Amino acid sequence: SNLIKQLQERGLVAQVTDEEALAERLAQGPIALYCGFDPTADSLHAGHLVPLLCLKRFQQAGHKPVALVGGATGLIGDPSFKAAERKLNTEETVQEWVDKIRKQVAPFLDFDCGENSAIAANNYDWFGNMNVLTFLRDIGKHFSVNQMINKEAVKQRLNREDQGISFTEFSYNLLQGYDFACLNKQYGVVLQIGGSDQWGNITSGIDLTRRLHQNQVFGLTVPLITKAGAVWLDPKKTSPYKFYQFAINAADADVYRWLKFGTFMSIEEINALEEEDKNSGKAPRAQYVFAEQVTRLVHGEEGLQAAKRITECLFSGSLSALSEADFEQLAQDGVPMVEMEKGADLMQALVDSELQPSRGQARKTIASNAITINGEKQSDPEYFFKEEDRLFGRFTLLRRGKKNYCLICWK
Ligand SMILES: N[C@@H](Cc1ccc(O)cc1)C(=O)O
Repeated sequence: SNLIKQLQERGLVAQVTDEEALAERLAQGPIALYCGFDPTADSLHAGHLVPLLCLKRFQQAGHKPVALVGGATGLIGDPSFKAAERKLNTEETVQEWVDKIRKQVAPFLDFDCGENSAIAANNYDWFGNMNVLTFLRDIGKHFSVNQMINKEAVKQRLNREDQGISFTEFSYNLLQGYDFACLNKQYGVVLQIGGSDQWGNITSGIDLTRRLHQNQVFGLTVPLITKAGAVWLDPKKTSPYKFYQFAINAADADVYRWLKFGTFMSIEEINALEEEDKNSGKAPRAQYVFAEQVTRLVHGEEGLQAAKRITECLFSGSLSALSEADFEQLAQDGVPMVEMEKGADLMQALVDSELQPSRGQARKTIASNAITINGEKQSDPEYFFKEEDRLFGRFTLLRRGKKNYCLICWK
């Protein structure tokens, strides 16, 4: 059980500072480590899973994860590797996002396992009331503009005026540096993990911790899954169905690394899967394993089963199993959707959903037996929907041909 050796085996270590010294330190016993997540939206996306779960593997190994939420950094904006200057967000909108993100972080870590039990942190606790002169004096002298401009993230923003960077976003690096120090002092954190794009910010904090506290602390970055639309963790931004679908459609190139980064599946099992797939008459079920594991992680069993149930209905044509909550996911993102007043005929439903272009055309297509209503074929061009077709009084699913869906949301 050399944690760093395993993480490397999983393809999880993008880079790491002073590796041998870190391996020894962990092997000596539990440490505290952190990773921080900024409130730049009301939810995390599938990308953040990598560092997040990585803290869970650290906690499974006896270590103590701190999950920092950027109450303060969210008011500022990480320019790291972004070509465009972010608009600032509202102080009231940011706190909204903070509590939300704190909340969705929490289920992935054990807050009640004794000593290595997890801790939520918010860097607003230290920046929220810090005087500007105090900041400039105690933290800002230890930073050199030269060294700052030369860091890889902000380097491209600085050549010359394709885009610029505000002094605000430039400041950002210092705040993440001080977070590290402040957490080293407060909780004895000695490792920070983060995505590969965060190296610079991590290293400034290592360096600053030397100068402030005379401790040695480590850096470790995990690789990105560049999915920022993004695949949101929030079921209301991205439905478990859609989430499951993203997963089950991971390319072959990616699926094995995503198995590694995104799931607690055994390294043994992940290899066995790969070696099987390559042999097995081109029978690749890794996506399917991938999908089920991560959906279950993120959305629980009930989310998994829903997404599978919704997947199975759109494949089969039979809607018998759908619940109302299942139509809501279809409505939110699962299939195209149209709102309609009750009393419209089929012909019209087909026009208003874009399945047919004219009433006259709809008529001929209905008559060629091309249209199903809730799975059951309907070929009477003059058909009016009846209450039975308004499932849960609200929902009707059209299909044209074998795979063109549109969901009718009745008002
Ligand atoms: N800079 C990180 C978030 C973060 C904020 C504060 C920290 O101390 C650490 C990390 C990001 O934008 O992804």
